[PDB]
Amino acid sequence: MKRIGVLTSGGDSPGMNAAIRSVVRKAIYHGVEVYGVYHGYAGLIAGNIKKLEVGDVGDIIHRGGTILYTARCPEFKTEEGQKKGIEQLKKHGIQGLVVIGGDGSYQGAKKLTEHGFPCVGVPGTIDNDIPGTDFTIGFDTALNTVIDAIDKIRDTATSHERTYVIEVMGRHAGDIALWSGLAGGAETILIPEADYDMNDVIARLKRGHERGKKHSIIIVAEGVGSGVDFGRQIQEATGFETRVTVLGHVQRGGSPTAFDRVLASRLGARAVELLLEGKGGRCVGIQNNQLVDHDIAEALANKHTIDQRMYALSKELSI
Amino acid sequence: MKRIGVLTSGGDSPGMNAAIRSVVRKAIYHGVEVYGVYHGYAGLIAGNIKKLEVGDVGDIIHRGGTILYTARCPEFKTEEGQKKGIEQLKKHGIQGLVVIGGDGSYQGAKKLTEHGFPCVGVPGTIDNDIPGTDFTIGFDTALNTVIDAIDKIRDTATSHERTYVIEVMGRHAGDIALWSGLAGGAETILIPEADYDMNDVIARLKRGHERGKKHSIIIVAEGVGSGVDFGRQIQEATGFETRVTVLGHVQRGGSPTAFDRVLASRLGARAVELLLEGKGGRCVGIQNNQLVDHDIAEALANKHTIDQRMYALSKELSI
Amino acid sequence: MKRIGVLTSGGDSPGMNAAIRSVVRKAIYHGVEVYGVYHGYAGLIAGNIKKLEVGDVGDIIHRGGTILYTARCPEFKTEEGQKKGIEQLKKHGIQGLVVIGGDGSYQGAKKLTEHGFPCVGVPGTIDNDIPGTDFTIGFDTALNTVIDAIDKIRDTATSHERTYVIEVMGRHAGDIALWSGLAGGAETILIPEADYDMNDVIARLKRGHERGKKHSIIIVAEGVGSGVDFGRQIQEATGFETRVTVLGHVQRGGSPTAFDRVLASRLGARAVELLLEGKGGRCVGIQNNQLVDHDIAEALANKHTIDQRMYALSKELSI
Amino acid sequence: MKRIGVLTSGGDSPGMNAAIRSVVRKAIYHGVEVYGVYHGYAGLIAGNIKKLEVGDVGDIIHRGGTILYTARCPEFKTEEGQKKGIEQLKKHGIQGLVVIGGDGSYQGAKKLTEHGFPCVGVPGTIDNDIPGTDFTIGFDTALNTVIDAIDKIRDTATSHERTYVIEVMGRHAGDIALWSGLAGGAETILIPEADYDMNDVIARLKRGHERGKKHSIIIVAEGVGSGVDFGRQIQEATGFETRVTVLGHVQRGGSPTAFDRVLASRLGARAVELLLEGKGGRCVGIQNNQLVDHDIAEALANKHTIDQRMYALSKELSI
Ligand SMILES: Nc1ncnc2c1ncn2[C@@H]1O[C@H](COP(=O)(O)OP(=O)(O)O)[C@@H](O)[C@H]1O
Ligand SMILES: Nc1ncnc2c1ncn2[C@@H]1O[C@H](COP(=O)(O)OP(=O)(O)O)[C@@H](O)[C@H]1O
Ligand SMILES: Nc1ncnc2c1ncn2[C@@H]1O[C@H](COP(=O)(O)OP(=O)(O)O)[C@@H](O)[C@H]1O
Ligand SMILES: Nc1ncnc2c1ncn2[C@@H]1O[C@H](COP(=O)(O)OP(=O)(O)O)[C@@H](O)[C@H]1O
Ligand SMILES: Nc1ncnc2c1ncn2[C@@H]1O[C@H](COP(=O)(O)OP(=O)(O)O)[C@@H](O)[C@H]1O
Ligand SMILES: Nc1ncnc2c1ncn2[C@@H]1O[C@H](COP(=O)(O)OP(=O)(O)O)[C@@H](O)[C@H]1O
Ligand SMILES: Nc1ncnc2c1ncn2[C@@H]1O[C@H](COP(=O)(O)OP(=O)(O)O)[C@@H](O)[C@H]1O
Ligand SMILES: Nc1ncnc2c1ncn2[C@@H]1O[C@H](COP(=O)(O)OP(=O)(O)O)[C@@H](O)[C@H]1O
Ligand SMILES: O=P(O)(O)OC[C@H]1O[C@](O)(CO)[C@@H](O)[C@@H]1O
Ligand SMILES: O=P(O)(O)OC[C@H]1O[C@](O)(CO)[C@@H](O)[C@@H]1O
Ligand SMILES: O=P(O)(O)OC[C@H]1O[C@](O)(CO)[C@@H](O)[C@@H]1O
Ligand SMILES: O=P(O)(O)OC[C@H]1O[C@](O)(CO)[C@@H](O)[C@@H]1O
Ligand SMILES: [Mg+2]
Ligand SMILES: [Mg+2]
Ligand SMILES: [Mg+2]
Ligand SMILES: [Mg+2]
Ligand SMILES: [Mg+2]
Ligand SMILES: [Mg+2]
Ligand SMILES: [Mg+2]
Ligand SMILES: [Mg+2]
Repeated sequence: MKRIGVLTSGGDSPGMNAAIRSVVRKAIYHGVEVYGVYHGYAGLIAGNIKKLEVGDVGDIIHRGGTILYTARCPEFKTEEGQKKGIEQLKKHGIQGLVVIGGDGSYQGAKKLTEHGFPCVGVPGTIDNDIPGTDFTIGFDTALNTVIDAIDKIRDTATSHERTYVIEVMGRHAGDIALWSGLAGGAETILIPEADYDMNDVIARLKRGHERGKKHSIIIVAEGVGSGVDFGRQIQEATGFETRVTVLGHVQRGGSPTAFDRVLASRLGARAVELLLEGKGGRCVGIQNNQLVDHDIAEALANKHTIDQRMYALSKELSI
Repeated sequence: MKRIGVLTSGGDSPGMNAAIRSVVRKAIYHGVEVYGVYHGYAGLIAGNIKKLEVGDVGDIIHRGGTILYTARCPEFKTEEGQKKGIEQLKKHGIQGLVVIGGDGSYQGAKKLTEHGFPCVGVPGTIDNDIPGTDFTIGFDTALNTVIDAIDKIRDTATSHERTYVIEVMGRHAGDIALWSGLAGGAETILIPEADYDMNDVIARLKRGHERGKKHSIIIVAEGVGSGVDFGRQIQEATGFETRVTVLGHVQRGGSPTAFDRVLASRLGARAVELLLEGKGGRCVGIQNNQLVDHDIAEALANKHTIDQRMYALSKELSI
Repeated sequence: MKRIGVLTSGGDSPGMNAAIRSVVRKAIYHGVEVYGVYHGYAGLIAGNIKKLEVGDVGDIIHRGGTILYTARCPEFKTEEGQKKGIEQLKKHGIQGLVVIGGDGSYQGAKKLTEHGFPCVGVPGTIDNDIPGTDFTIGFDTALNTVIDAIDKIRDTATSHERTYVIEVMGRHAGDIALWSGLAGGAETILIPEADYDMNDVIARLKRGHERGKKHSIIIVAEGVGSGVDFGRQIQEATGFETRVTVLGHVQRGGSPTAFDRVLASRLGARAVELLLEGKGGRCVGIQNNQLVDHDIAEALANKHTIDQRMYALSKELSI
Repeated sequence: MKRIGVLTSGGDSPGMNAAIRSVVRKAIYHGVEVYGVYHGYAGLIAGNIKKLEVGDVGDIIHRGGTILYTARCPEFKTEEGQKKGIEQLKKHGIQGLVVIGGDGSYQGAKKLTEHGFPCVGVPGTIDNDIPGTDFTIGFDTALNTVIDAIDKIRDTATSHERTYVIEVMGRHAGDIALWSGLAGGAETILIPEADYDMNDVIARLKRGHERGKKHSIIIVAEGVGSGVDFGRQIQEATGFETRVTVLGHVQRGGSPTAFDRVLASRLGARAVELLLEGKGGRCVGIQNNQLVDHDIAEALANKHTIDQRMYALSKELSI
């Protein structure tokens, strides 16, 4: 092909720009021209497309968010929608599409190949809940953002000998909470994928307190419930002075981490290598520390799980 | 004197340890011995006092929180309380007291001099709401913590073209929100000390949006009300996709900033110079960029204000 | 006036962009139009001038360096040079000039007023060696960059029980080294403005070692000499395993600190208030915690000094 | 077994403490008791051994360096040395040994099993040059330290349109330089494991300059030669204003990254699981994203390589 497109959809993640940057550079090295779609699917339909030159991606490697923006397009679910967007691609002479984003987003990449547009999905979410990849672009970054918070909370919490319930993102996945909790020396990690017993959780807290622990840190994936309900519950049952912190969206921004920058680079490139080689309908990732690619349709069938053994470890080191 | 005490009271702040460290080193340089009171006023009464050696304060300069801990002692308000604590000092042969903390805390330093115990207050709060000082120990740190958050929020907010209401600490003071808002390129700063008109606030937001601004950042000092109420209000009136972030206690911890480290050092030292020179009942600070000291009783009479001109500036650069 | 110019000269500093941003916003609020000079004096002559619109300064507040670039123009020392540049201003209809930069730079602002061009200097250097100001834009940032280094060096140095000689910037001023050394718990601070005796320096190191200190940290302002010579000297005399680190230019970049962001904002604004009020030939600053302005010619006469008492403190807390 | 030892040898790395912490907690969970050896091999001989209690490892997770210290013991190469140390273990009733460190260090773990002391090596180096593992504890941290530097250098370098030669650690491995260079948008990466042609390197720089690039960033692994020689060489051949930065030991310290914290946790635990299960003479690691363990003797036979394809990528995205 001679012309490809690139867009960002779903929630933004740190590292989207390094991704955009490798697609752009990878394609040009190869003499292919790159077009940017602004506002994701929404601007695909609206024809918000501009050519990206070698230098338009200069000085974005270290930046958070996405320079192409992102938007929610519920009109792309529609036949008409996929038609209108498909028209826009042709009007511009764009033959392939690199889509960096979530699972919601991969679904649209799929619908596009089915109508003849070769697309490759690049996993961009802070959640790490994308099949076909061990790691998603932006997860490392979010992790470091969270332990940055925990580190701070531990200082205040030691000072006043208090218990903190910290609510982290990851709507349906416990990755953030699990790796965070571990890296942060947390005393409890409540994730979606594991059963917890509130009485055992309490027993364990009490026992650590008695054994002379100054603070207590509890990580709750938003996926489980609210930081406020667990705070309430725990304070009632232990009589310990409790506080709740909802990190929120700070999790979503920042200058991506080295890993995130390398990961995004490598995957965004790889995505281009596939469009050129005529592959299409695939999604890229990293598995067992190697670059892999799947069929979107089949990677989507698959389910997201965590290392249950890591969760155990959590429980053993928290003594 | 030959023996002094040092304690931390009120909410902990980044830089308390560098403070503790200068009191300890300053006193020993001078051949005076230093005693630590653990758990603030509460442990004063309980006699939780240990001698601090030159090296006990080694490797704390860069740390957040307070190695002496802090506690709320509502029994120190009481005559008996001040008696019991006064007894504990004598039992240990402690003649002077450096108290690092809030205004609540300065009140107790006052009650102590009145019963004959020379005390000097060291302003330790992230709030910056202590009379006699331009700057309180830990404020610089909190500031940097907050703009760290704003920086991140701006990335996500630009990405999705959204409006963010960010709630910062400072119970009755607008310092955090004001300096933050300014350093952060915020579009609105709602502080306690200034009147705001919600209709004007709205008008100004709308006008920036129209003039092509991608995101919108609103800083609300907890002192004004809730980030959630302003979010609600603003979304209703503009129809802009809004999100709210409550930074909370991350504001309170972390490795203190260079300024905070210098400030704490200089003030903690100065406090010792006063106890030795027999001054007592005073509080230290920095005014017009010089070390000053006041009478606690008179500095407390005084009121905390902000630079209203800085607030204006806020409004002019936000166009 | 209706049209002003703005430029950055000398070595770049973190906070130049927040400066540029307040000049730009301050001027427009006032209905004045702002022109940017690229490449400092050099591009003034070459006529590298572009109009700056309200949004061209959007999203630069948190960034390091200067979006207008900077260059060394030894042709501006020349009559012809100042003529050619003066011509360029007129050709564009620019009546005033905000110059953000060093002392070298202030000299040119001076030469410009003398030929009739109202100019105001904004102190932008990481060195803090500019008369008329307590603090220069970028100094807070450099400070935090350095203690960030020290913090790291302390970890490795404790680990292996070693002595580190750390060379910091500040060509003729000891500010960086002094505040750094203090905030960093350094054992020695060699600055230009103070006499040191290498034998005493040695004695003091030895004595701390014996008293059980694991590491040893020595800060040397480049202004004094080389980190390598002091390393050599010290190792020879103590037999302690020594290492040298030259921080270099990392000191010069980064996302400016809250203070730096506020300071730059306030000063860049103030500079505009002066051009409008017809003042000219002045330089802005912060003194005794208040915005002040001087005559460039007289502020330049003045000399840069440090708080000698802060240096003493250094020596007392280092026991 | 009922009693194990743990020590840190070689150059310290961020994450050693999280390692120490999992060995300590993992062993106690299991009812085994843990002994700490201070000063690595050197203190093994000298009998510098103290029992580690559950709480002695509290509040070290987020810290750099090693709380057990490290030292170079050239007397441990010696039969006598291994005898004396072996004696010390027995004198204390220590049956197993977890050794966290470099390859030099793994060699001693080997010599110890051969004389009957079960030992497991934990890869702790910032270099990433340890066989049996994809990743070594502390590498992620060093990486982030370096791109932190690059980010800063890019600001100053863009400002003045200059070329920077940045020298990074990794004595014989190009990992730091390679991942750094990539994550940092570097224009050249000179590593040991790849051939470079200085004329091509020059050609490529010139070509980027002409194509309008403001700065230029060159990463040189110390393993290749000196930042100063490449600076010299490059400046001579391009006439571009060049600067050199030697990051040095800042690479070695800091609060470990989330990955480093998880990695160290998981590996330090695993090491204990092996001593209990009677395995011995093994080394742990992570391969293809899974915990693996090897025979020290055989993992040492193996050689350290990099992803040559990642190096290519480097070259393609740098256009
Ligand atoms: N064509 C161009 N016009 C203006 N600036 C450019 C151009 N190409 C590159 N730059 C800038 O030069 C610097 C180095 O460029 P480049 O190597 O391509 O960027 P990066 O390392 O971010 O990919 C960056 O600030 C970049 O944005
Ligand atoms: N079945 C679908 N067909 C086409 N596009 C879809 C489909 N599902 C989602 N998308 C597209 O992807 C955009 C991003 O999807 P969304 O679910 O909101 O992302 P996320 O799951 O990451 O939140 C959608 O709004 C829409 O345009
Ligand atoms: N008496 C001591 N025993 C153990 N460690 C000590 C002792 N004195 C100092 N240290 C350690 O040596 C290092 C340097 O000491 P010092 O200069 O006094 O600390 P700081 O710079 O934090 O004030 C730090 O890790 C400190 O904690
Ligand atoms: N009037 C008082 N007399 C004695 N001690 C007091 C008085 N007011 C406050 N304090 C002491 O200082 C502690 C810290 O006071 P507090 O108000 O809670 O701090 P803050 O105002 O910073 O929250 C109190 O709990 C108490 O022991
Ligand atoms: N006219 C414009 N065109 C494009 N982007 C703009 C424009 N004006 C503002 N923006 C962007 O909108 C966001 C908020 O704008 P603004 O408040 O003016 O910036 P800042 O807070 O940095 O001064 C930033 O990303 C800014 O760069
Ligand atoms: N006497 C002078 N007359 C005019 N311009 C001058 C004079 N001295 C310096 N400058 C201008 O300012 C630029 C910045 O000066 P320079 O000394 O290099 O900055 P710094 O002192 O901060 O390094 C100079 O190269 C030159 O154009
Ligand atoms: N026995 C103890 N004595 C004193 N402080 C302790 C003790 N046990 C734990 N702590 C402190 O309590 C806090 C929480 O403890 P812990 O969960 O064991 O630490 P971490 O999360 O670092 O492993 C930390 O500051 C820790 O150092
Ligand atoms: N052949 C060996 N036998 C025993 N111990 C050894 C051997 N080689 C190295 N060591 C031990 O490990 C310590 C750490 O080794 P060293 O090579 O200096 O670490 P690194 O290679 O990581 O620098 C040595 O000083 C020594 O006690
Ligand atoms: O950004 P929104 O629409 O508020 O949604 C928040 C969600 O986005 C994420 O931050 C990123 O996918 C999730 O963890 C979180 O539940
Ligand atoms: O720490 P607590 O008891 O929750 O109180 C929170 C208060 O403490 C501070 O963080 C520090 O004084 C205030 O800004 C805030 O209102
Ligand atoms: O940037 P150059 O030309 O190498 O000069 C380095 C000088 O610039 C500064 O970093 C900033 O003025 C000084 O501390 C240092 O001596
Ligand atoms: O710490 P030393 O003895 O100066 O040795 C420096 C070496 O240690 C490391 O920093 C860590 O192994 C290497 O990259 C570097 O060559
Ligand atoms: Mg969705
Ligand atoms: Mg814990
Ligand atoms: Mg109170
Ligand atoms: Mg703004
Ligand atoms: Mg000069
Ligand atoms: Mg020290
Ligand atoms: Mg060796
Ligand atoms: Mg580049």
